[PDB]
Amino acid sequence: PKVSVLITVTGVDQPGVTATLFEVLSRHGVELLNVEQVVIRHRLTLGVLVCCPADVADGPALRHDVEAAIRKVGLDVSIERSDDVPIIREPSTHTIFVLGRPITAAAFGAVAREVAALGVNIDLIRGVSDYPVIGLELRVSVPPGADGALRTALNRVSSEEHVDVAVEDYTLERRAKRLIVFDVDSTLVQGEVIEMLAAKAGAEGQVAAITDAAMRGELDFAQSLQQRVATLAGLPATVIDEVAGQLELMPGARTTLRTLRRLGYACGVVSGGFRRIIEPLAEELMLDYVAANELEIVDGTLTGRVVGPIIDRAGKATALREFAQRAGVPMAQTVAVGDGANDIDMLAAAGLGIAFNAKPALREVADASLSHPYLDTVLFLLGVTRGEIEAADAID
Amino acid sequence: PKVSVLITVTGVDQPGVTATLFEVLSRHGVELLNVEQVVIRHRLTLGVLVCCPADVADGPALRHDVEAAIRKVGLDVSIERSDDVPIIREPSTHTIFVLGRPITAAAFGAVAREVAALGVNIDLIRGVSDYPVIGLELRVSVPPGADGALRTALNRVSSEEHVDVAVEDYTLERRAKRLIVFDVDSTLVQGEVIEMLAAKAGAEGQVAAITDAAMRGELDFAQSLQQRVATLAGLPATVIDEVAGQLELMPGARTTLRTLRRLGYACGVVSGGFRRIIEPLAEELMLDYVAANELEIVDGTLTGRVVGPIIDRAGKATALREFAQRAGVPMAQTVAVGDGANDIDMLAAAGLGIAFNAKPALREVADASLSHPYLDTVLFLLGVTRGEIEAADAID
Ligand SMILES: [Mg+2]
Ligand SMILES: [Mg+2]
Repeated sequence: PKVSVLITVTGVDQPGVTATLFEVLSRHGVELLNVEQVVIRHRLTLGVLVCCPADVADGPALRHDVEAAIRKVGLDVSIERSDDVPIIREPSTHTIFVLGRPITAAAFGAVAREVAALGVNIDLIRGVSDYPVIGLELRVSVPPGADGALRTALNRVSSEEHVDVAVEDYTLERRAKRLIVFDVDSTLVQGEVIEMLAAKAGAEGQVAAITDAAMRGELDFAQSLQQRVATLAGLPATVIDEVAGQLELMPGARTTLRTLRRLGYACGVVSGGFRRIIEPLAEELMLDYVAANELEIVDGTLTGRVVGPIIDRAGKATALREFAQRAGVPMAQTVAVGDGANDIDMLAAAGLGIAFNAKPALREVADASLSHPYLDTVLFLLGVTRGEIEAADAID
Repeated sequence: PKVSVLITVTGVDQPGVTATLFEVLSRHGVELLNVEQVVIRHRLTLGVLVCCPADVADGPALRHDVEAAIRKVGLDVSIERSDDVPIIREPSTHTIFVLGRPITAAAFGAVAREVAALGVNIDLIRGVSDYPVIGLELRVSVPPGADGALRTALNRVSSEEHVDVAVEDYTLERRAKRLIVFDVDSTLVQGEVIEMLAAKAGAEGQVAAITDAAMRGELDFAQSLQQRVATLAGLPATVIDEVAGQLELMPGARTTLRTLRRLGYACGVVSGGFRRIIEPLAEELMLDYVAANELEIVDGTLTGRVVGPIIDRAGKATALREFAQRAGVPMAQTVAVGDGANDIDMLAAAGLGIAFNAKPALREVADASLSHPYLDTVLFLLGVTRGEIEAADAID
């Protein structure tokens, strides 16, 4: 080891190639500086960087020994002086997730096009899921200052080509995500509980109308809440237990929460909804934190008011901050998932803010958006694969 | 998309290949099922699995369009019906770390040999460090029930070929490690504080002798502690502050702790040593938990006793369990790092037990061993790379 040599093996993968190459190398005076190997669709690449004595690199003995052993079995091999060559590759700066059902070639092509345009190198591509959505990951190296430009390009691509596209910082700190919060209505839970309550008063129509306006950001949250809850005035509080029982989880929600617990996540919900409905479900799903509003009840009857203070847009963010503090988790390591303008400050406050089948106003400011009715696609954005999830679930 | 096709591109890497391939594919009716791409030492492999109409896969139009575009620029491409082909690869079951200074080809060759013998498939190899030690990772798929056999083979290889070799479960749960404890003397800190104390009494020699015996497991811990501390009887308690100031961290310790905090680890020390020495240093290093013994002091003078109960071998384990409980971390997600037989139950109790420049008795039962005087090599065993550490440190 005075000078360095690079050995590169390619061809149709076969058993024992790796061991054969190094058993051959061991017969010379060779120390390893770096090894890289993968098989993709039965294509092997094995790159080995060694430093051997000056005496050895000058020698066709090493060359012949390697060339003969590799070519004999049917693969190809190259061998060259390195010296100027980098020993270990630098980490990727970002990772890009592409989800779709389907992901067209045109879509992915548009992603690649935008990436290359900004002088972004693609370091790796792999699949992260084949179900319930096709999911692909590109780890990339982005030129400094170009990432803002990159997110913009890819947002345009996402809207035009019908795929979800998320860009995330791939640094150590930023991917040690430890805490997550979900909005409840239309996020963790299907539908709007307040509409289910309003149905019992025969007011479902107007309340659905206002809820939709409020989640689009057209109405101030607090006022929209007071007005909608007013429509409940008179209902017996028994109605809370009924609606609570009719609640169905978002598809994939159980898988999501279960996988997140496996990963050691602190988990919570932040809702402008009602705690008597949310806390039963939260306890059962074994959550770590709840923040919700509260219905005023007099004589076992709903008054049509909520008990202040009212969790509003700023309030959600404040609750995440609070939760993160109780939990000892920096904001950069928090995740928030919501569907409404109700959620904008919570998503913004989060290290990673995820819009889930969301109104435009939320999508507009979210770190990432998800457009299929499967909450587990959240897991793909947290660096988890379908196979990993299924593997862990198989062991029970 | 009625049937599936596999497109595989190989050759010397060039800019815009990825985008070119998909721009070409977009002109046909093609949806993506899976994409995999890497460049190793300028060798590109791009494997793309698509489902195109039955009408299209029968067509030399797609074939010619792809073959022409790829071959024009100098790369090679194959195209074949798949159908029977798996869409996304399953996760690796284990990962193997190889550290050495140097790592000979013979060493690595022996690792590969043992791996292939047990019918273990190598899914990936990469470098994880080039400094202060050469570090390589092999993600592998191990046949069920063969892992015990694998750890044994590789332990033999490790001892015979002069490299550290660790086998770890590569499951979701088992690599979401969230809590770590260090032994202090000869682990986080250089040397044995008790010998530094004994030097002040002119007893360094005998105390060094007993400490060595005790860390090899030849002497019961509690008795070895009482006897050694007895030799301090009479020293003024001022001696505590002096020795404390002479304490030097193990090389790489600051990097280790700093990186672990970036990763959101709960961090602590469990020592049979003395809290008046350890707690000052622990506070400064901003640790989350300390367990230590305590020197008995009368009239500002050491009595030569310790204040019971005495943290012993079982005691260390008990402290880790306690810490894990305060922290809300399951034992499978805990890490312990020690050098002595003093540490055997703590290492055993830990999800990942790491022996650091350790006596044989500790190495014998450890999940993994490390033989170079660099504490940061712990980070490599936790799935961190040198480049990642340097990257995060560069941003300050
Ligand atoms: Mg909502
Ligand atoms: Mg020790």
